[PDB]
This record gives sequence, structure tokens and C-alpha cells, in this order.
Amino acid sequence: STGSATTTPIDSLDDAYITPVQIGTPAQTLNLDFDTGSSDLWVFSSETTASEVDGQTIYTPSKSTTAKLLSGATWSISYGDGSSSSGDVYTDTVSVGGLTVTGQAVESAKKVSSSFTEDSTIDGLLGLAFSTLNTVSPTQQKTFFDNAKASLDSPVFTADLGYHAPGTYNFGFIDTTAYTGSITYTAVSTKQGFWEWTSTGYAVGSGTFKSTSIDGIADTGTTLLYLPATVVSAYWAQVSGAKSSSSVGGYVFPCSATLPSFTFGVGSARIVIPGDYIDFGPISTGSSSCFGGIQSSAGIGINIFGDVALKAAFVVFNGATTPTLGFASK
Ligand SMILES: Cc1ccc2c(n1)N(C)[C@H](CO)CCNC2
Repeated sequence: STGSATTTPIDSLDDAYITPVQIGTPAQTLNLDFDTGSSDLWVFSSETTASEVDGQTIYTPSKSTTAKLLSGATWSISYGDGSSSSGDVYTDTVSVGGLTVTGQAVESAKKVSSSFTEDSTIDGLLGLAFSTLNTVSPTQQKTFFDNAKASLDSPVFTADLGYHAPGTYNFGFIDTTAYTGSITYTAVSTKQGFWEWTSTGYAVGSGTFKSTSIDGIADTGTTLLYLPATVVSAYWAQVSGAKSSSSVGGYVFPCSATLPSFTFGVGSARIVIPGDYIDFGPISTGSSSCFGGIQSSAGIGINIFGDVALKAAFVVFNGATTPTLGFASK
């Protein structure tokens, strides 16, 4: 089997991407944030505290004839930015772009933190990291990908995120029309439960390539590119007036600037992030200070190849018994 679904930026800055997902019988369609940095499929639901729902589409398990309470199971998750959610668990039928999983754990939110409430366009998250990170207790549950894997033509999914435009998540096949040149594959470590790999280095603009190992994770659920302070300082040093602001919480730059590209290494291959991809606009409405799309990972504990990096590539998440990651230009 295979599946193919379009993913769409939630706003004009590509702060996140939502993908339609069918849950239950008859189908209830929710727009989920596909997140290769976590492993929980959770949704706003009829069980979510009323004051914490503001515009989201909710899942109502009582209206699904295939919904079954997973008796005794609870879940509780906190993400890298301090946001969180928790609740109980149903199993139900879940379909993504024509690909159907029966008995998928659908984690029903009883509580969500403010940043989720304030995000009316995101109805939930669909985790695509390794199932070892799934927070369901006392019986850990499998991701949508993990459950579909054996049925897929090939044990892979691909992320093809658009810049200020829709993109595609495919399951079970590699669309050879979706990229240019060849796909370069690189080793993955699952030891932290992430799609963790090692970049071979970087370049700023038309500058020379610096060979240096940068361990990081491919995370569709993170907006920006977070890299070591050395690398990030080298980038912003090429933008006149750019500076790190503690009050704003990262590098900002004059909105009148033209940003340089940023290149990262994948083995001997190179992925080029155009400068415009690194512009996240005025820090506040009407401001002439703009927020940068490349930031320091120093306060995180891990480097994160988020959407800013990933949207510049066609990315293969290969879930064979020895997982690997593939990157192609497009
Ligand atoms: C993957 C994920 C986790 C938590 C959150 C999230 N995404 N949202 C939608 C955005 C992402 O920039 C930030 C707000 N914190 C909640």
C-alpha cells in the first residue's frame, strides 16, 4: 500500500504545516501537524477542557463506530518549547492520503497548553519519530508509520515541504519526479528516538564550505534551523545590522537586509537554503526588526534541522531495519 497527502503552511511565515487526517467511522477529518520529532498522535477532542479549545476541529470518539477506549491508558507530553498536552487514549481507524491503519492509538487531549489553544489551525499532532518516544502509559503505543510499515510497498515516508506553498507527505514510495539530481543517504542513530544524523558541514552565501560534523535531528515539527552558536554567529555576521537580542529571544536583523543563502552538507552532497527562507518577518507588527530563521541551539541541548532546512530538500525517512535519511535538492 501507499498514501499521499498534501501539507499546507498554517500562515504566511510557514510557522507550521497541517495535513488532513481521517479518524474514525464515519471519517472525522482533522488537520494535524506531522512531527518527525515526536511519537504521539494526539487530537483536540470532545474531552478537551472547554476553555482550552478556540476554533479547533475536535475528534468525538462517541460518534465513531470503530472507536474503542484503550482502558487505563493515559498520555502526557511536553515539547522542546515548554508546551504540553495530556489525556486518555482510544484506538480507531486512521487514514492519511489513502493509507489506512486500523487500531491506531488516538490520544485524546483532556488538557492542552496555551500555545496549542491559541493555534486555531492545528487540530493535533501526528508523531513520526520512533515509537520508543511514545508517552502512552502503562502500555507504550506505536506511531502511525510504525503501524503502517509492514503494509507499505516500501518502509519509508517522505517529506516535501513547500516554501510559502503547499507540499507533500508520501508513505510507502519515493516520487522520483519530486526532486532533482540524486538522493544522498546518510546514517541515522535511533538511540534518542529521533531521526538523528550528522551533517558534514556548512557554508554561508557564496563562502567556502567548512567541513565539520554537526549532529542533529530532522524535525518537521520545528519551524526554524537550530545550530551551534559558532555556526550561527558566522551566518549572521554576513548580515549588516544583525544581532542576537535577549529581549526578543534570538537573532534579529534589519528588515531592509538581503539575506545570504545557507548550505548544509549531507555526505558529499550539498543542500542550499535560499536566503528568503531564513526571513521570518517583523518581530511585531509594523516593526523594522525581523526575526531570523537560523538560531542557536545552545540552550536546547540538540541541533535541530527544522522546516527552514527541510523545506529546501526532498527528504526520505527510511524506516528499514537499519533506518537512514535521504536528502535531494528539488
Ligand atoms: C511540533 C510542535 C510542538 C509543540 C508546539 C508546536 N509544534 N507548535 C504548533 C508551534 C511550532 O513552532 C509552536 C508552539 N508550541 C506548540
